[PDB]
Amino acid sequence: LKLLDNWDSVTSTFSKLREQLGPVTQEFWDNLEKETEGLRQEMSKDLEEVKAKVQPYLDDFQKKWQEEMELYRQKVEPLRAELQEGARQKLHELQEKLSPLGEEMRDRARAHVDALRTHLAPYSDELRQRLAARLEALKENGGARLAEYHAKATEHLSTLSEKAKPALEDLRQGLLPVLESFKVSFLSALEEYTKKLN
Amino acid sequence: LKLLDNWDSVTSTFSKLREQLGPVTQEFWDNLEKETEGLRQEMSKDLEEVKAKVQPYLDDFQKKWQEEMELYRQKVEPLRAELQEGARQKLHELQEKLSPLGEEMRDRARAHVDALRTHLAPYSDELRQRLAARLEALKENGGARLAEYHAKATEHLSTLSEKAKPALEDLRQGLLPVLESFKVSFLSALEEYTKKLN
Ligand SMILES: CCCCCCCC/C=C\CCCCCCCC(=O)OC[C@H](COP(=O)(O)OCC[N+](C)(C)C)OC(=O)CCCCCCC/C=C\CCCCCCCC
Ligand SMILES: CCCCCCCC/C=C\CCCCCCCC(=O)OC[C@H](COP(=O)(O)OCC[N+](C)(C)C)OC(=O)CCCCCCC/C=C\CCCCCCCC
Ligand SMILES: CCCCCCCC/C=C\CCCCCCCC(=O)OC[C@H](COP(=O)(O)OCC[N+](C)(C)C)OC(=O)CCCCCCC/C=C\CCCCCCCC
Ligand SMILES: CCCCCCCC/C=C\CCCCCCCC(=O)OC[C@H](COP(=O)(O)OCC[N+](C)(C)C)OC(=O)CCCCCCC/C=C\CCCCCCCC
Ligand SMILES: CCCCCCCC/C=C\CCCCCCCC(=O)OC[C@H](COP(=O)(O)OCC[N+](C)(C)C)OC(=O)CCCCCCC/C=C\CCCCCCCC
Ligand SMILES: CCCCCCCC/C=C\CCCCCCCC(=O)OC[C@H](COP(=O)(O)OCC[N+](C)(C)C)OC(=O)CCCCCCC/C=C\CCCCCCCC
Ligand SMILES: CCCCCCCC/C=C\CCCCCCCC(=O)OC[C@H](COP(=O)(O)OCC[N+](C)(C)C)OC(=O)CCCCCCC/C=C\CCCCCCCC
Ligand SMILES: CCCCCCCC/C=C\CCCCCCCC(=O)OC[C@H](COP(=O)(O)OCC[N+](C)(C)C)OC(=O)CCCCCCC/C=C\CCCCCCCC
Ligand SMILES: CCCCCCCC/C=C\CCCCCCCC(=O)OC[C@H](COP(=O)(O)OCC[N+](C)(C)C)OC(=O)CCCCCCC/C=C\CCCCCCCC
Ligand SMILES: CCCCCCCC/C=C\CCCCCCCC(=O)OC[C@H](COP(=O)(O)OC[C@H](N)C(=O)O)OC(=O)CCCCCCC/C=C\CCCCCCCC
Ligand SMILES: CCCCCCCC/C=C\CCCCCCCC(=O)OC[C@H](COP(=O)(O)OC[C@H](N)C(=O)O)OC(=O)CCCCCCC/C=C\CCCCCCCC
Repeated sequence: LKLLDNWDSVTSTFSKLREQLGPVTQEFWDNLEKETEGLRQEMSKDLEEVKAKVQPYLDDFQKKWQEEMELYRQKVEPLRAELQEGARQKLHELQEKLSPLGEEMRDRARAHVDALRTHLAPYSDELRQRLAARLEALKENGGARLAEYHAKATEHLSTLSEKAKPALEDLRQGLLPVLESFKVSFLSALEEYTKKLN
Repeated sequence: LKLLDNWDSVTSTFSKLREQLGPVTQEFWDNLEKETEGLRQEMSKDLEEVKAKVQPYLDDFQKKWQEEMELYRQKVEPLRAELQEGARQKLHELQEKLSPLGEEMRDRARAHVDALRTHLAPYSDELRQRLAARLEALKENGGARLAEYHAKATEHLSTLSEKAKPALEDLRQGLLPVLESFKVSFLSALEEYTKKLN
């Protein structure tokens, strides 16, 4: 009944709060209408003064922008022309290097790679010998390792049998009384929770 | 009470592990003997070849580095002067723009700033007129609201205390027997818990 009892107190509070909400909304709206009224009168200024002023305000910037664009247009031509001349010369000068020095670089790269290719020829072959040498060792040693690993695995399993059979059996035999004790304790606990919490 | 039994079986499994460790380490060391020597057989011809691999490779690389470095002096060096001259030209080009157009842009800024002096400044003063009215409304409406908030505070405090008295009274009234009831359940719970967790 505690929940329903306190529920009444909440409901009565809500009732009186709702009774207050009326005057509150009335006063709030009444005052809001005043604030909005001031803003309504302000509208004939904040929006109207700026509407009349928006003409010369935008006009000033607009005309200046026109001049700025005109000035930019009168300069964009010679500027682009100079940049064009500069680019032409600078790029032509660059091409004067990208061609001969470029080809020379390619020719040098030929010898660079050719020497590398020539060096890598016996290198790769000797690397094959290295691989074969390592492979032989790793194969012979690997075969021994596999055999050893197998023996180890066998013995590991042999000793694991002691855990799979004796240890497991012994543990299971010890778990049985544990489960029995657990079941009792669980039953007791279940009853406790049902007696005091239900 | 079967902790000793459980530990006993675990001790035996540890003993079996020790029984393994003996031969296992012995053969593992014999394995390592093959692995170390095997790796040494691979590493001997490896390191001995490294001398006859890194040296000639470094030689070829040094020659390549020397060639590349020479090419830098036959490319990067002259191009540095060309790029520097090109930069000097571009700088001149830029200076012949940053100066005249700079003064132009600076004058444009003056035109905009002076405009703002007749745009923002006066508008700010006109804004003061609006702010005066806005703040006036906020002061008037706020003053009325302040009184309303005060009255609402009393109307809220009266209702709060109106509920507080019977609420606290009933709460304490119900808390008394509820606490006693809780004591009974708490006691009976703990008393039985001690019997279960004995
Ligand atoms: C149907 C539904 C029913 C629901 C239940 C209804 C019944 C509820 C039952 C009781 C209600 C009252 C509970 C108790 C209120 C205690 C108020 C209080 O005054 O208690 C103060 C004490 C700390 O005393 P002191 O400082 O003087 O100690 C030191 C003093 N000297 C310095 C001498 C060192 O503290 C405490 O008792 C409380 C423990 C410490 C609190 C530390 C401050 C925690 C603040 C916020 C926690 C926010 C958690 C959630 C965050 C969400 C984030 C998203
Ligand atoms: C439909 C249902 C809607 C919801 C209904 C909710 C009903 C809630 C009913 C009851 C409130 C329950 C929660 C009460 C929480 C505590 C309130 C309080 O009583 O905390 C007072 C403390 C006094 O501190 P002390 O130093 O004396 O002791 C310090 C002691 N120690 C060590 C342990 C910190 O305050 C402090 O500790 C430090 C902070 C003090 C701040 C004071 C600020 C005063 C000015 C402006 C704040 C206005 C906030 C208005 C919030 C809305 C109100 C309607
Ligand atoms: C010192 C203390 C003294 C006493 C103070 C008392 C203050 C009382 C004030 C308000 C009482 C509120 C009572 C609410 C009762 C429960 C209403 C309700 O139905 O709870 C459940 C609903 C629906 O579930 P949910 O959405 O919560 O969860 C959705 C979870 N999902 C995401 C799964 C689906 O909740 C909803 O519908 C969403 C509800 C959102 C409510 C927002 C806050 C409304 C309060 C005021 C509105 C503004 C008033 C002023 C306006 C000024 C304008 C200029
Ligand atoms: C709080 C801290 C961050 C503040 C960030 C903002 C700071 C600046 C102040 C305000 C900026 C507000 C920006 C967001 C505006 C609302 C955007 C929106 O998404 O709103 C959605 C809602 C709900 O509908 P929806 O989501 O589907 O919106 C699209 C469909 N739709 C037509 C029917 C609304 O929209 C609605 O509820 C109804 C919307 C009706 C809008 C009427 C606009 C009339 C235009 C001018 C009126 C006269 C102005 C005179 C000068 C006044 C100067 C102060
Ligand atoms: C200490 C070792 C046990 C000692 C007692 C038992 C000894 C038993 C006999 C010999 C011991 C052998 C130990 C090594 C066994 C390696 C087995 C193995 O095959 O290895 C490789 C596998 C690889 O994956 P896969 O088998 O799926 O094959 C691939 C499957 N395909 C195709 C999806 C992706 O490994 C895996 O699988 C996942 C392996 C995850 C192992 C987690 C071990 C966590 C143990 C301790 C953590 C904390 C260490 C630090 C403690 C500090 C205390 C102060
Ligand atoms: C001392 C100790 C012992 C020795 C240790 C070192 C041993 C080294 C032995 C071998 C290392 C081999 C490394 C490379 C392996 C992959 C070889 C390969 O199969 O490569 C194929 C590419 C195919 O190109 P593609 O024109 O047919 O495809 C054109 C595709 N589409 C249509 C976009 C443009 O061959 C190409 O790209 C080449 C043409 C493109 C070149 C791009 C720039 C390369 C930068 C510098 C030159 C480096 C030269 C030396 C090798 C550097 C390898 C990073
Ligand atoms: C023996 C050792 C000799 C070393 C010689 C070094 C200097 C070599 C000079 C010239 C010849 C070698 C040039 C090597 C670099 C360019 C290689 C190249 O031809 O690449 C071509 C690719 C083409 O891509 P795509 O757009 O056609 O396809 C995009 C879409 N997809 C992925 C799927 C294809 O990429 C591109 O063309 C974009 C290339 C952008 C420029 C890259 C320049 C890289 C060169 C040096 C950078 C070094 C940085 C060092 C930082 C650490 C310093 C301590
Ligand atoms: C690709 C190959 C290109 C080769 C040619 C490259 C040419 C350009 C290379 C370098 C030019 C300088 C780059 C910046 C170096 C900053 C160094 C530094 O350590 O500077 C610290 C100052 C500390 O100032 P403070 O107030 O503590 O002390 C009072 C002022 N003090 C420092 C000088 C006593 O830092 C400050 O002053 C912060 C304010 C700095 C204002 C600088 C205004 C310069 C004039 C116009 C602005 C231009 C902006 C361009 C933006 C990028 C456009 C693409
Ligand atoms: C409908 C409701 C109407 C108004 C009801 C007012 C009474 C409310 C009644 C009970 C409590 C309401 C809820 C109060 C919540 C308090 C939370 C709090 O915990 O507050 C204290 C903590 C202290 O933090 P601290 O000491 O570690 O740091 C201090 C940093 N430092 C020095 C800037 C001082 O504040 C902080 O944590 C950081 C934030 C501190 C904010 C302080 C704001 C002070 C502003 C005005 C004070 C007005 C006092 C008179 C009010 C009369 C109302 C009628
Ligand atoms: C960590 C990664 C950094 C990446 C940087 C990328 C941009 C590099 C920019 C320009 C090119 C490099 C320009 C390097 C200019 C170096 C100028 C210079 O004096 O550097 C001095 C440092 C000294 O290091 P220390 O550790 O000895 O001392 C540090 C000192 N105490 C401190 O307070 O830090 O050593 C160094 O900084 C580097 C020493 C290099 C030695 C070999 C120099 C060899 C010279 C040329 C190389 C030719 C290669 C040709 C072949 C190319 C491939 C084909
Ligand atoms: C009347 C009860 C009726 C039944 C009730 C059943 C439900 C009970 C549920 C809750 C009630 C208890 C609620 C207890 C709440 C405890 C809250 C608490 O104290 O938090 C702090 C403690 C602090 O421990 P400590 O001081 O050791 O650690 C300090 C820390 N190292 C440091 O640097 O300062 O944290 C710890 O102690 C954690 C480690 C503890 C180690 C020792 C743990 C010791 C545990 C048992 C002791 C041995 C029992 C042997 C068997 C007895 C029965 C046969």
